[PDB]
Amino acid sequence: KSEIAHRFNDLGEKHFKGLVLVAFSQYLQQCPFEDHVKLVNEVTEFAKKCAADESAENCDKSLHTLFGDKLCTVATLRATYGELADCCEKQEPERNECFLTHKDDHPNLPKLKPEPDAQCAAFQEDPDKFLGKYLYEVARRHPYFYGPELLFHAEEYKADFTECCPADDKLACLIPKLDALKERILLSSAKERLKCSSFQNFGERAVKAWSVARLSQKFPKADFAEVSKIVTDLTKVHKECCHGDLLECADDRADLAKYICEHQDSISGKLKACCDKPLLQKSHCIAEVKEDDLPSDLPALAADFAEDKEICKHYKDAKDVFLGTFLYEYSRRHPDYSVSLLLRIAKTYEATLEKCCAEADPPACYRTVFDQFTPLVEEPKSLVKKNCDLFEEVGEYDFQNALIVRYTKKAPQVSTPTLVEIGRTLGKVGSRCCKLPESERLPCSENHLALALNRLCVLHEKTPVSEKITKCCTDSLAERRPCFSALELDEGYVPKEFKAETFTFHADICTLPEDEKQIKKQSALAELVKHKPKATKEQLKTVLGNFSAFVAKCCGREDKEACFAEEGPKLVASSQLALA
Ligand SMILES: COc1ccc2cc([C@H](C)C(=O)O)ccc2c1
Ligand SMILES: COc1ccc2cc([C@H](C)C(=O)O)ccc2c1
Repeated sequence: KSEIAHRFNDLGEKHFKGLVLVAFSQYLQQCPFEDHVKLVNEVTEFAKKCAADESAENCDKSLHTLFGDKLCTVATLRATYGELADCCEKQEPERNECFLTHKDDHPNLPKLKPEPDAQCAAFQEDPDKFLGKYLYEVARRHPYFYGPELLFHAEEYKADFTECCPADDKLACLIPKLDALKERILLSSAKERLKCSSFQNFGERAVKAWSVARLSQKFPKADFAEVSKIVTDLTKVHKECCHGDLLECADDRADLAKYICEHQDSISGKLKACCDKPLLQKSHCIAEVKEDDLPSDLPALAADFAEDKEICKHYKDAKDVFLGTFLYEYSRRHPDYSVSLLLRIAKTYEATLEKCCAEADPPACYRTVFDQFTPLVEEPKSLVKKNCDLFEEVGEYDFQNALIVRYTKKAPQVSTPTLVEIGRTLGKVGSRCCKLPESERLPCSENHLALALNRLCVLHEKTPVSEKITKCCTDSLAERRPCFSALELDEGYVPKEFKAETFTFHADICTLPEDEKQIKKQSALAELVKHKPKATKEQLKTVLGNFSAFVAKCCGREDKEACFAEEGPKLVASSQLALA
């Protein structure tokens, strides 16, 4: 009826305003905070005026016409987003499509730094404005963040400041919390970007297959009917969020959380905890829920999926069902596999049937089908064991450095900040996954690599530089990791010209936190590879150890700058000799 009334009634003023603030920040990432808050109140007012009189003018326009109209009222649009004004000429959905495409995955804004005194200050004098700002800062940095999940984090962030602002020593309560939360924002953001990237680049059918694999591992006791239903509904939730439809996305999400809690007995014993919780906790808890124990009545699969003579007839009849069922069954018994491994096994199952059923004796052919999955399984298992050995041997920083070398060799045309960001994210896959019980390491590692590879692809979408990267990013979602693992030193590379200043250090580096010192060195390392692509990881490890030693020394000196100045250029030249 009035779609905007309806959502307002369903969501209530607070959340309504929340999600409307996020939406606007993510669509207009540059606008001062004040204008968004203003645009938000205006829509909220119209919403209220509509809830009271659904028959009133323009109350029956769709949401996107309404928000699209509000965004296009914003002043200096053509100075702030010269590229956006254009979308404003268009109708809907054309208009929305246009804003979407214009979203910025790397607006490269200032780092959100916890200034606890000035933040506790700002919080006390106005809690609503302080939290609203938080949503804006985060939304505009992560224009595809899972809308409703941000309202959830903003609660945590509120609890953070509520506990630490009266607390004794302020920063030491608050700074480990805000760092922890930031880590969760970044992972959360990555998980969602992969979902939306999957919608954009591979379509729903791919998003559903992913979801079937995953939800079956999590809910191995639910039947297939029940899995299909949730996947159907969840896909619709994320489709909407990814399309910028946040109010509908949230409303649909609450519906699904309620469905799931009505049925937790047919779904999972692990939901109990989640279901006893308030709305936003509940959804978050369901979203992040752990895998239930395997039922003791899992069916052998030989019979229907390898022995049956009718398989061909069954498969031809309705492929997507028979295959979905296969995927449901294989995944439910394999929480020890990664989602992409499962999706790879499903394409091989499928590929094997396409093949065998075309042959004169399909049953003699498809009978060994499960034995084709073996190589699929051991390849990633050994790749994880290998990288976990290396990691436990050399620790995060060196593991990252090995990854930054590996990736700069694979894609030397990518900018150093990106190679560094990625190599660093990749290395944190080790820290996270390698310490886990052994059978969890494969799924952790690959599911996490998916997130980081997709981040590389996303950046690469805005700034394309390498064809090998394009190919891996666009070929097959399921083959993405194996496609990247397979790249080697790009042989067509032309060593970047040497530029002394790049590798020249100064005293300023001395008062950066460790975290930031590393990035400085790690950038130099990428630069070392670009200029000398053929040097082995071992030569680079040694040369960088020298650079590290030189920095420690000079920063420790009475005269830091004469140290850097006298020692640097010598180390700069001799180090090229070691990279021959
Ligand atoms: C309902 O059966 C399916 C449907 C689509 C799929 C897609 C993929 C990967 C993600 C792809 O690259 O398209 C894998 C397995 C699938 C099984
Ligand atoms: C368990 O820890 C890891 C961490 C990073 C990894 C990166 C890669 C990439 C895809 C590569 O190109 O080799 C593979 C495996 C990995 C396992």
